[PDB]
Amino acid sequence: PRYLKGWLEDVVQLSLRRPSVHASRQRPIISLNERILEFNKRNITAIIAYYLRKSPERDPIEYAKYMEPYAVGLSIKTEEKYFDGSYEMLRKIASSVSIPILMNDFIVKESQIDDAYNLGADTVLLFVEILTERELESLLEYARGYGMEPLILINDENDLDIALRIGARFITIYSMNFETGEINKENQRKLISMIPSNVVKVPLLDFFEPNEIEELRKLGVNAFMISSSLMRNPEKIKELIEGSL
Repeated sequence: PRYLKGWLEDVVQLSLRRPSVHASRQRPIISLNERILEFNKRNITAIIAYYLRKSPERDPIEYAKYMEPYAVGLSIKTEEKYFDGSYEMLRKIASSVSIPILMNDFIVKESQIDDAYNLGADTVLLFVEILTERELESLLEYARGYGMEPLILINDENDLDIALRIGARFITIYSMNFETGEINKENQRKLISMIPSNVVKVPLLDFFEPNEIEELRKLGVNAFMISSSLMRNPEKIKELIEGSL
């Protein structure tokens, strides 16, 4: 990992000691970025439901089964200490729903990508701010070796410069204060506009005005990863993806 301080250094050093699981994958890779592109072809709004067991609360299996008919995919956060995630939580979800599952964690070694594949996840999140440029490229290639196109978390211009240099094709835009969780919506749109046409772009939204969705659509975002709004009111995803009777 790169030099880090604060809780980011703590999760990263914790993640380096994450033991690998001895599970065997029981279903194929269901590509997340390809399903998003299939949604785009049919102009279906693609929403990744971003799930946390806790945050510094919904049942993980019930939340996943509720989102299955609506979400383009699920983001499951498997970090244990700060987010109450677990690998067994991911395995149960992956074998219970039929939509793509993204393992969201602080991935700092190859065995974590081995775990995601073995547990049934369809892709992983790679986090630019915790990795060196060479590390991120190596983990990107390793994830691709499994058939996974990882989602690259960028938070500022420097992160994007690194992501594009190593050939990222699937990028999520946080623009988040990692100490508070607050998202700068203005800097988020700005980074989105700097991303070339051949990259699948996914802004992260905790809360949002429905007007902000249409504005992001104008910038050419392929999907939306939505966290706290859907945790508080899961039924709000229906308004995003379908009309009413």
